[PDB]
Amino acid sequence: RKPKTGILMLNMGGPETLGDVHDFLLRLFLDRDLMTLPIQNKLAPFIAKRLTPKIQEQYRRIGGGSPIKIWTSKQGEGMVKLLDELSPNTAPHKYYIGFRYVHPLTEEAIEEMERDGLERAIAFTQYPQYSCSTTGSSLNAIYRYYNQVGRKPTMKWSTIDRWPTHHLLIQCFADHILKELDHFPLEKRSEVVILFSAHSLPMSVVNRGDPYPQEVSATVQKVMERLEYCNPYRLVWQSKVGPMPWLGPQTDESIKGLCERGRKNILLVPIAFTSDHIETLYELDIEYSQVLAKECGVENIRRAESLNGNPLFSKALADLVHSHIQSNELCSKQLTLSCPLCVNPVCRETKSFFTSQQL
Amino acid sequence: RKPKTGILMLNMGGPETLGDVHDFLLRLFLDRDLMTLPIQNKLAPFIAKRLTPKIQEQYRRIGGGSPIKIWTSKQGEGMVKLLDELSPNTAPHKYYIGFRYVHPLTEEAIEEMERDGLERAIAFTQYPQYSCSTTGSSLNAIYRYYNQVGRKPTMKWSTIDRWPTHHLLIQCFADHILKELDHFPLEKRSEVVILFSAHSLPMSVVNRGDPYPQEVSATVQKVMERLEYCNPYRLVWQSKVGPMPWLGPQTDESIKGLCERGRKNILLVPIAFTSDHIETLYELDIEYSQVLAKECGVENIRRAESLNGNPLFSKALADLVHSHIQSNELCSKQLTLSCPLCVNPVCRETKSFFTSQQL
Ligand SMILES: C[C@H](CCC(=O)O)[C@H]1CC[C@H]2[C@@H]3[C@H](O)C[C@@H]4C[C@H](O)CC[C@]4(C)[C@H]3C[C@H](O)[C@]12C
Ligand SMILES: C[C@H](CCC(=O)O)[C@H]1CC[C@H]2[C@@H]3[C@H](O)C[C@@H]4C[C@H](O)CC[C@]4(C)[C@H]3C[C@H](O)[C@]12C
Ligand SMILES: C[C@H](CCC(=O)O)[C@H]1CC[C@H]2[C@@H]3[C@H](O)C[C@@H]4C[C@H](O)CC[C@]4(C)[C@H]3C[C@H](O)[C@]12C
Ligand SMILES: C[C@H](CCC(=O)O)[C@H]1CC[C@H]2[C@@H]3[C@H](O)C[C@@H]4C[C@H](O)CC[C@]4(C)[C@H]3C[C@H](O)[C@]12C
Ligand SMILES: C[C@H](CCC(=O)O)[C@H]1CC[C@H]2[C@@H]3[C@H](O)C[C@@H]4C[C@H](O)CC[C@]4(C)[C@H]3C[C@H](O)[C@]12C
Ligand SMILES: C[C@H](CCC(=O)O)[C@H]1CC[C@H]2[C@@H]3[C@H](O)C[C@@H]4C[C@H](O)CC[C@]4(C)[C@H]3C[C@H](O)[C@]12C
Ligand code: FES
Ligand code: FES
Ligand SMILES: [Cl-]
Ligand SMILES: [Cl-]
Repeated sequence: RKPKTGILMLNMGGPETLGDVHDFLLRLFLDRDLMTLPIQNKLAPFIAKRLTPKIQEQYRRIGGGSPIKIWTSKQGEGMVKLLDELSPNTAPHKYYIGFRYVHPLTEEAIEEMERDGLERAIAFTQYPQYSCSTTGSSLNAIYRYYNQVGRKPTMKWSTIDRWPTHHLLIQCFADHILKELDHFPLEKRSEVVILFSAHSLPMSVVNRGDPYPQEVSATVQKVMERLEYCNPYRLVWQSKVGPMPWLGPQTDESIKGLCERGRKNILLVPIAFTSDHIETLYELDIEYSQVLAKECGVENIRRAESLNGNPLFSKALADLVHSHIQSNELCSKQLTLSCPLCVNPVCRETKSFFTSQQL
Repeated sequence: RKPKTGILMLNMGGPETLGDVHDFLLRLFLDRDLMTLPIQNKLAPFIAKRLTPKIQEQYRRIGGGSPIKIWTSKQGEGMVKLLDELSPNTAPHKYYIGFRYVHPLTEEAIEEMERDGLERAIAFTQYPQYSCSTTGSSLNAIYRYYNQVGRKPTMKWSTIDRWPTHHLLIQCFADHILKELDHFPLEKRSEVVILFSAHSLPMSVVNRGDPYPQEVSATVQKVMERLEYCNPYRLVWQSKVGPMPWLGPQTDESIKGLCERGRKNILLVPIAFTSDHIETLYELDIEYSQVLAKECGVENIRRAESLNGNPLFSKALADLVHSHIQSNELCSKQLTLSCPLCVNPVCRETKSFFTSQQL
């Protein structure tokens, strides 16, 4: 049975091995839609080379590479198995991985999808909360692919561009939080502070209208609602780099602040990504929770398990796709509104690519 | 019959008449918890007099004063009537207004509550979303009052310190949004962009861990969920003053950005306050209308009606108080966690004041 419906799982991706680091960075610094640099074609290769050593070291510290593809594949496999039973009218389903800066690239995935002669293609972002710098960037790649190939799609496209409050996603987070709370000494469980952590954004991006912060906040509220506000919490942000202003509080400074104020039992909850990656395995676990935590004299700091291979998460993915198919929606209503201060002409073209699709 | 349960409605307040402006500003600039100024006792009076003319002019433009007390009283009376019926066991109920910078001052209300010989006192903030600079400030006033007079409370205290997603509050916002959408030309309704607007915060405050942005974001999500995402939206922020960085996007810059990009049908929705005040009647209705207008001409820009005297809102207030009474809660779990980077000694003392109250 030839594939009928293709589910393109979009994510930035991460280098699988240390040798993949350089090209990962090179592709990223060459993404004119992601950032604008003077003589970019000359500086991109240079910046990539200068950052490679330190980044390779970070990946070495976590085993030698990113586990994103392994987790994405497991989730994709599980999603497809469920879909073939859930939606027989659109079966057989096939998942395709479309990483923005590593193989398989978004472009390579689309090429394969077209070759397979699919009837429908669904751009399914793996970021539950929409940022023009994450999901937007991947959707732009799809639009740009067809414009560069000078050909129109031979498949009918649509996108699941965000899903910050899907009930099963919320259930997965709540479940993982409860199981991690069970790992704290019973006597300290009620005193545990939950720090939801998500990749930060530069204020220049937040200030133009990026919908990310508000959606991440929505995910946090739903999770706490399901947990019946059992513990106190704060939503903080990690991964800031450079001297420019970014959205705070910073996760590292918040952990230190809490410890210095007597709150030494902390549960970190990555709330904007669904698998382990450099942000959790290195930044939170090693950079912070090993150098900071100790130096601050904390009692117990743990991190909720990433969704990774949780079967319930695969069900969440399948239900999202199933509902999307049955609704006949081309994209979210939110995608039809670009940032009030957007200055990137590709955003409007990408939005139109999806809203104009033949049904 | 003598009152048994007192509900202290907390809000910053606004000057009732132009003559009240000076002292309004004076009390605000003297509040060392809200801000630290060099030789504050000398500069506070000066800055107050310096800004009085400009602020008086703003109020003159909206009729001569703030309507906050009138709306609060109307809401309070409606709330009490419902409470006497909902909770006979805690009746009679009596509402008291406790404004932070204008009469009746928080301190004056507490004095009256104690004179009335109440058995129970509930600090009910009128800000659905918690900010250490709004609700926190009001709660500090209560703690400091008893620290000032030098004597323990003669009433049993508790607080409803936040309620960002109360189901009836959400219904009120949704109802008001739908009623305003019905005022747009039918052919442009679907084109209408919803801009939720809330008072901004300096980034220095956001970065220390203020819970406000995340809670406002939660309110927005719940409202859009009830509206079934009928229109696209963005949460933006207003009222920034000074040269320092504040949380954006700014509401005015967003309206201008939208208009310049073709979205000339906008619905403004004040989402962090429940009555009309300077922010809606002057800033949104007048200032923005005059600042824009030219060149980039808007087609239709309307503002959803503030909750004000909506009887459903009164029901929301009573439901909140009733549920609070039934649960025996002293405060939200969130209040038990101060900002990770809080540097104000009073915050912890205020928290303890409420968590330690005798039942
Ligand atoms: C000017 C540009 C900022 C783009 C903008 O937001 O306006 C910044 C971003 C990346 C910067 C470069 C990177 O930080 C890499 C180099 C760092 C060296 O210390 C200076 C040259 C160096 C080659 C930088 C030149 C310049 O400051 C760049 C190119
Ligand atoms: C800040 C930006 C998202 C918002 C924006 O579009 O500006 C994000 C998207 C991808 C991120 C980059 C990638 O994660 C690759 C690098 C990871 C390193 O740990 C920091 C630098 C690094 C080069 C990151 C800088 C910055 O955090 C990026 C560029
Ligand atoms: C840290 C890295 C330079 C590597 C190094 O020289 O050590 C620089 C190079 C390109 C920079 C990015 C680009 O200038 C694009 C963005 C510019 C914004 O003002 C800040 C975030 C922003 C996303 C920058 C983050 C960071 O300063 C980067 C990623
Ligand atoms: C130094 C202090 C900032 C303290 C803080 O971070 O809150 C700032 C806040 C308000 C400022 C004052 C107000 O802007 C009023 C005056 C404005 C004049 O241009 C200078 C003196 C003037 C009297 C200012 C002195 C100084 O810049 C102040 C006092
Ligand atoms: C920024 C601050 C809230 C966060 C904080 O604590 O810094 C808020 C609380 C009360 C606000 C002030 C009050 O609304 C009174 C004044 C209103 C005027 O329109 C602007 C200046 C004005 C003097 C405001 C400045 C600023 O927006 C304040 C001081
Ligand atoms: C606008 C007003 C008066 C300026 C002047 O008339 O010269 C000034 C005086 C006190 C200032 C505030 C105080 O300095 C306290 C805060 C300091 C933060 O860095 C910005 C917001 C902040 C809340 C300030 C907002 C604004 O600059 C204020 C409210
Ligand atoms: S930057 Fe957000 S739509 Fe373009
Ligand atoms: S400033 Fe937020 S608790 Fe003190
Ligand atoms: Cl990674
Ligand atoms: Cl007012």
